Amino acid sequence: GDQRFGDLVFRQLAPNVWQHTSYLDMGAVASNGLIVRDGGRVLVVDTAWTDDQTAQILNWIKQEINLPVALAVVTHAHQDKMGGMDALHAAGIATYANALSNQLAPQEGMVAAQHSLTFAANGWVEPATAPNFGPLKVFYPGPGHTSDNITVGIDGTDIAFGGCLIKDSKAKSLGNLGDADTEHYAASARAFGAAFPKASMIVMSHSAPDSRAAITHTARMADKLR
Ligand SMILES: [Au+]
Ligand SMILES: [Au+]
Ligand SMILES: [Au+]
Repeated sequence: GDQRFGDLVFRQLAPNVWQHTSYLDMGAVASNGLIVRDGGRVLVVDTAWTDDQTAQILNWIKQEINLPVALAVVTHAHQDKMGGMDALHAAGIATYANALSNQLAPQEGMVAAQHSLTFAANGWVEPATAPNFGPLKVFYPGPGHTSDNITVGIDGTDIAFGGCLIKDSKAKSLGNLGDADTEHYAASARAFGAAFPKASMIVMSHSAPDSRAAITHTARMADKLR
């Protein structure tokens, strides 16, 4: 079910949803994002690690979907999620991130997105800051992998994207905690689960999609950090 296109891998998850995967030698580390077809347009969640890889995402979209990319949202200011911002801006694609991601971007070595999302006290995106997001339902679960990490449900499907906050249920660790909030991580993981309570396919940055057990297993590992 995987399609190789250049050095990237694309996998269809639902009629209008694909997972994009790019690799960086750190051996090679995979990072996943999403592509969503919404009527006559395409929406992207996360860049690839690099500008060149992100340009290949746009090329794959042109070939396999052939609809314009209306916007991209990136889920925190680290290289695996935001390293390819320049390719999006070069193509004239409107980009969105948590306001905090944009504020942190220079210190993290990332190019800021063009637009900033803000959030209610319950974590839901303020809709005026998510214009024409279509099926993308953005939720800020609280600090976890980073203080700025956001998550995205795909309305009309069984899919929710946890980004780097959620690890699969076979994970032995919580990955890179160098920028993490170890106090609040567990509650943030549980908040993601409660925000998308009917999602059955959990997509994440560094594992293949998993069931909801990924959320609970992650939260229970994060319980041990306190
Ligand atoms: Au990260
Ligand atoms: Au950092
Ligand atoms: Au990551």
